[PDB]
Amino acid sequence: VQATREDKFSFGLWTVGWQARDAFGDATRTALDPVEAVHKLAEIGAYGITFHDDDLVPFGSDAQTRDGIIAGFKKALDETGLIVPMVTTNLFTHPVFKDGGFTSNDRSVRRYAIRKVLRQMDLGAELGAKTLVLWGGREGAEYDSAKDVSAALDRYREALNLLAQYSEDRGYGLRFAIEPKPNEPRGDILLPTAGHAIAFVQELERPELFGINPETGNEQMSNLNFTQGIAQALWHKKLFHIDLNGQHGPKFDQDLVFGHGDLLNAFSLVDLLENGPDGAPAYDGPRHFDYKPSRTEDYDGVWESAKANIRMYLLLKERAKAFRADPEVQEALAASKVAELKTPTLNPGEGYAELLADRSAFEDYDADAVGAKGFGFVKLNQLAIEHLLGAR
Amino acid sequence: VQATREDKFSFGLWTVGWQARDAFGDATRTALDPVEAVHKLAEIGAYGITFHDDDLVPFGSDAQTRDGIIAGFKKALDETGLIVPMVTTNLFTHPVFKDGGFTSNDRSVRRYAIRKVLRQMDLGAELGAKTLVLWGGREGAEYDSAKDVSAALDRYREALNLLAQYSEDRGYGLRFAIEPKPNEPRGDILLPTAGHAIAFVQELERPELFGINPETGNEQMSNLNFTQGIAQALWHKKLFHIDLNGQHGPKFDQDLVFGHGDLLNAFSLVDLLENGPDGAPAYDGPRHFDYKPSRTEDYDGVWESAKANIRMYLLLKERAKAFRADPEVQEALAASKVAELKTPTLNPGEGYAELLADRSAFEDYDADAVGAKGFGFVKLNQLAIEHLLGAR
Amino acid sequence: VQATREDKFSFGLWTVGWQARDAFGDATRTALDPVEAVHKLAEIGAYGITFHDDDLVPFGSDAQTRDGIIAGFKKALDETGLIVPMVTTNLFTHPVFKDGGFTSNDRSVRRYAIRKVLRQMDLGAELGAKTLVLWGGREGAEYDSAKDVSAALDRYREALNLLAQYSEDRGYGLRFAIEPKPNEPRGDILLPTAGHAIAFVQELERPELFGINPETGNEQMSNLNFTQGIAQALWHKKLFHIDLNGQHGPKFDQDLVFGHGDLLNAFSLVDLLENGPDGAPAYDGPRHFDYKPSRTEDYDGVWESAKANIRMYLLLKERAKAFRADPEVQEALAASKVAELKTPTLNPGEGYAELLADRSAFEDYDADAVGAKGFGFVKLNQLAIEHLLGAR
Amino acid sequence: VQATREDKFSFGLWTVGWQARDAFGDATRTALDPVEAVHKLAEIGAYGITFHDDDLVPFGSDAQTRDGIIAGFKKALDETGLIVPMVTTNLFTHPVFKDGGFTSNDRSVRRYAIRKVLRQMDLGAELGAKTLVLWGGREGAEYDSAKDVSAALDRYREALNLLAQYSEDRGYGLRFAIEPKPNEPRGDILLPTAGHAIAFVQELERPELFGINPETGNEQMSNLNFTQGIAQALWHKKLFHIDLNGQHGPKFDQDLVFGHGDLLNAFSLVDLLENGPDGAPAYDGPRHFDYKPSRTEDYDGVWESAKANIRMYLLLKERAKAFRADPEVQEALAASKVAELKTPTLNPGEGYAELLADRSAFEDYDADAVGAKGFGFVKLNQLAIEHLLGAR
Repeated sequence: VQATREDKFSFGLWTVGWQARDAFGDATRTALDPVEAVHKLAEIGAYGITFHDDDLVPFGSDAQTRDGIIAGFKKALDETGLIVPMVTTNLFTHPVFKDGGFTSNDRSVRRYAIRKVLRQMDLGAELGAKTLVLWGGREGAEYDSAKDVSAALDRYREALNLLAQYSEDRGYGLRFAIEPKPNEPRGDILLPTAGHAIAFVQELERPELFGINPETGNEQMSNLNFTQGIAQALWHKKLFHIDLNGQHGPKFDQDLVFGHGDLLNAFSLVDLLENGPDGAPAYDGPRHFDYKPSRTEDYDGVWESAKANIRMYLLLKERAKAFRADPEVQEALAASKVAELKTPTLNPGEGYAELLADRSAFEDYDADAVGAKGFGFVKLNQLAIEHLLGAR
Repeated sequence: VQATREDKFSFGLWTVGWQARDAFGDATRTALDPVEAVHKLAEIGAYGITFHDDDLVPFGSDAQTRDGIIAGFKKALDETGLIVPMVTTNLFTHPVFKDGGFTSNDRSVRRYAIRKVLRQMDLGAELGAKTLVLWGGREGAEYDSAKDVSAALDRYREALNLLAQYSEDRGYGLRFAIEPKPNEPRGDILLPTAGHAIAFVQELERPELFGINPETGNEQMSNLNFTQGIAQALWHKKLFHIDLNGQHGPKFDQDLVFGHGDLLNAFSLVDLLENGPDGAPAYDGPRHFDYKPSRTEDYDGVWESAKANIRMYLLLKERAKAFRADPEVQEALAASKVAELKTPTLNPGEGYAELLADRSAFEDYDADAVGAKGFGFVKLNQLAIEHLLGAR
Repeated sequence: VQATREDKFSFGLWTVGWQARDAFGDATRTALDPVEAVHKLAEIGAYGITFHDDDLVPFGSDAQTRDGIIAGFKKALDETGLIVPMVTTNLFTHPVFKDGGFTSNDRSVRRYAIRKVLRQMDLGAELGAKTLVLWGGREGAEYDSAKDVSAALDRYREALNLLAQYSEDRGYGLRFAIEPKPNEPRGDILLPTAGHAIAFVQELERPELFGINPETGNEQMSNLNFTQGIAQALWHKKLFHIDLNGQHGPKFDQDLVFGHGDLLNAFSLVDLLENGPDGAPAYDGPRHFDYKPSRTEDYDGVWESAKANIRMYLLLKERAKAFRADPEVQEALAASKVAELKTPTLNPGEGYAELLADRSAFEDYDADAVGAKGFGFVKLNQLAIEHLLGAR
Repeated sequence: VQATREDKFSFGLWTVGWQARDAFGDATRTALDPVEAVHKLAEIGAYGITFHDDDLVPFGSDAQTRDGIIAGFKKALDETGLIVPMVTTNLFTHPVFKDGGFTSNDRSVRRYAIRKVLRQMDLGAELGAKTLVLWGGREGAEYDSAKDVSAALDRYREALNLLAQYSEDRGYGLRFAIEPKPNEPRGDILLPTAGHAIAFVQELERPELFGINPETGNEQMSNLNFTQGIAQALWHKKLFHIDLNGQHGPKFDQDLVFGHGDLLNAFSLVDLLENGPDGAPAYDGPRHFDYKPSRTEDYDGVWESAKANIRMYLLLKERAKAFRADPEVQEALAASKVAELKTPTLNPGEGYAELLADRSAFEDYDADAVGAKGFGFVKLNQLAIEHLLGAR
């Protein structure tokens, strides 16, 4: 197939730009020029590009240089037609953030982190970004006695309340997406799962401005079901953005191409995002790839890997649709009673009083006869997989 | 040390009563009489007992049978002075619940599940229970296409709203605690972590009546930090109850005695619960042990294991107290700046305008100098362990 | 694609016959009759059936009874043309085995464990079985001080040496396949991975007679690469049998249909076993499915799930073949230097003296230049996945 | 407690010397001078130091520089009395090793990797090192089709056989210790566990010169029982060296201080190594710490953490000793029949025929009566923890 701008494939500058310096070895690739990145991505089908402040403008650049870079960057976007759907801030690389940005034990670091983000909010607003992604990679601890979690949640809230205030007053119209991750680089990161992140956002001052940006690999690092967590996020209406990549369970963060880790879960995820209610997708934001071309690769492997993300999503999309359109699948869904879950448990107007009065729901209920009937889930799963293998 | 009623140690009838039939073998113990369990627990210092409907009254008992069991039960409670602080319903054993209780794809099962629960609420209210724990062990899936999560969450919510209604109408004054679990017995369970359950609870009709009942091993099954998720539950004010046990990371549910799994996390958990703000505990509900005496033990090992739970908690509490009263630990805490997180990041009355104006927060911030200061976290962790080891 | 006797699909009596009684619920299916199972399996294309002693002949059947069952069984075999490639012994269900069979702390259980196996050996011999699978599910511990590992290995060895002695004296011609598992039912099981089992076997008296029976799911419970461990087993020539099934990382043992868990690894595994050395398979034994039909299924679901196992294998085989025959794959394999690994590092007749004299292997070696060339591994991976999805 | 040279505590130069540049941030500490490291370690009680070739001599130093550095290092050891018990080679940092050293698909890289190691073997021999540790960190893959595991194992073997040939011919008398790791930095590493490494070594030409160097966190990254694994290594007599550190289950490689991760396992481990047969340790080599001072620390934090390792080991030893010495433990050990596993299952000269003729081992055996006696394991376990906690 071919990607269109309507597919909304976006990529971070730090993805195809990863030089491949890992925890145990030096970079295997030279630095990628941002203008070139814009051009290359435009060519493979991306509709947008994203970046951390520090990906674009080197940490500690004078005003002149910074200005210079931005203006060149704006031209490339101009020329190519790419947009900046989201921007983010680096609060994890510099040594000053070793104990965190917003929740550093050190108060002067917290104040500096806020300043660094306000500044990226301005650049973001100016480039037309709609979302501010917040990844607290250094928020957490290696040792339990070293971090007061309650105080850290207070300080986290205190910094987000301010960012919302500022954006609303400046009229930027940004939405904020918190990105949860269980560990790496901290032994334990605060807001470890999509769940913890949604519960937190609900405690903010203007909760309607906050949602989450879950990443496939992050939830899998804890062995959780990504598709199911995204279905919960959509139920809550907090799916503000999504980071797509691959991972092979609980181990270091692999950042593989989307669908190169848990293939069965990548299939069910594409199905959930696209075969939404009223035919239409359940999710309309950017399909953003936050992955890394393997360290064994050169620049050709880099563009190859960029294209693989797109091809994986589109091949899966194609099979998810065929799946839903199959009459045999339709028959299996019916036998499994998948849609019966959508009909309320109670008849319209029934409350506990009427339920209590229904002998058929308890006193005369034959739990044994009901318990003997199978749901046909295995057959239903086998049909999904045969669709994924292109065997039907 | 010795447990007092003020310690509020409680046990489920199903813990000391587990006959040890596992997934690969037959029971190794004969059944425990509930009256005998009441007497034995009182004797080791428990203040309360809890139970699933089916633990006390065999599934399908006629009303005469059920009434007799209940009356002998109440007499035992009376005579020993033990109370019933929480009650729960078995929605996982019978074959009828193979696809869940409240979220089974089968509508009639959903209606029966609610009636089973209503009946237990009446019995709980008559025994004086203040909490109803809800463990949706069968709510979930083994295959992604078998379960519509969104419909499932709608059905879950629909059942819970009715229960709150009935309780409030009957004046039962119950609080509801959802217990999260990532998997086992379903491949993937809905509301997998304390975070997911808290975010869900926030969407109910009367959220104030709902909180969570997190279990030590449950979060460890996902390799998450239990103390840190409890800290967040406390921040939201949703810690309605707690299940204490041991686990060795991601593997089947072990249900070891509390402290026999991740000792260091057990230590920091006891510190958090008891050394709360204002001298006083941060949590005041029951300290409930939801564990299982190992399959290798006989009834002597069963009572030894019940006593081990209480001993473990009291020993850790003693060491947590000494930890905080150490002037050396206090000095390490000050050097690591733990308490400085409790100080707002913004000055009183400062807003973004004033922050933007503070050049010390950015323009004149020496990131590099701050970045080089150590936090002394290792040293702090070392003192903590020396206290646990009784080396200090 | 249809199954042939040449495909060698075998199933354990206990897979399709699993009543779905789990750690938290009652059985949802009635007992399956063995003659019936033989007939049904013959029908779906299985070439063979396997069983634990206790799956066929109920624990404690008198000789008359036992004798009667075997005769019926043999007749069913006869009629369908099904063979018994392997037999095993249940050393895990009965309470006497709660601390192990061969390595129980109790000397009398150890003695009984050996007698139980000798007896099963005679029956296997009688039915023509070639392999004796030994799954030490109860060998291990929940607490480190409870089991002397060293002594346990001595006793595991002592027992196996005796079995081989007996087999050899009697002329049975059996091969012994140890089955590794990291945990469940025990907190930790002795010989936890394929590696630990191979290393152990190398220490017995007649090692040539011993190998392993690795199970997909068991390696995945530790997050290990199953394909990669099978490659190493093949390298040692110790792959005596294989148990195929599915799993979703580290959590309780799921026993899904082969390919329903880690699909990508299921693909690379079939490629490994079938696209062997000549053109021929690298593995010639039974393709044994050790799975469980999900608890939500009735007998229709059971037969569906049996068929699904065969279907997944044949579908993956078909795509593995196509992958290797693609000229584009050939090209990608050439660019990745896969085959270059098969060429010895040293030239024929070269030793350390010659290597040390080669200035080009070090002194004049341009590591920087070599380190800049890509291996093109992502692209190769992408072609593999496209073959899997029937996209090529 | 005080460390003595008889304690044999060693530290890698790369441990205390780790500049804290992780996968997400820049170094937070300046470079440590080898000579200074030697003086500091000597001072905290270490008896020896280890290093990777590239830790002491910057990759690419001329012989003049190289020589100068060796000379000074040699002086420092001289003055302090420290020895170099082990040396290793860096076959993972430089980009040339992106696909491995010994198993790179590129033949030239393989030749180069051997030369790099021969050279390090020379320096090791000159400094009196007895063990060459081989950590194949880059041997493995991210994708299944990229690496022929069989070919890889052949090439790993080819390289190792040459190394033993050389050492034996030069009369260096070195022992080779393969260090297993499941993942990080490759998606999956060859020889993922202590078990796989032991099985592989048994296939070399001179197997008696080869053993393993297992690392605490490496086995815990797969959620394996480190103590049980060491016990097996000891049974095989392949425990040639050991790397001690801490980890919190399956997540990135943390490298915490020894005992700061799974504390209960750290305890059973010291008990295993120290309370060997007849009072004497079961292990005689270096007690080597391969850990990292947390990124949040400064040089103060660094020295602290170095001492914490010694401290932890000595506190644990002390409690392990007391545990075993407690007549109450002694009594619980007896009741749990731990030592009964040491008695052969078979009587002296007893074979299959005498066992088959013994009615008490089967025919007349009361499995039900034996199946009901408890092992008293929870109680023994609770006694161990109370010793650890200093409460006994």
